[PDB]
Amino acid sequence: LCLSCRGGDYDCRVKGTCENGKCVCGS
Repeated sequence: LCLSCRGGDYDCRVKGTCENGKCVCGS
């Protein structure tokens, strides 16, 4: 889950990992 970071679509921000201000919804 990404809150204090920028990322793609909401769905991507939910299942994404929040790292270094960036949301990563992948592997």
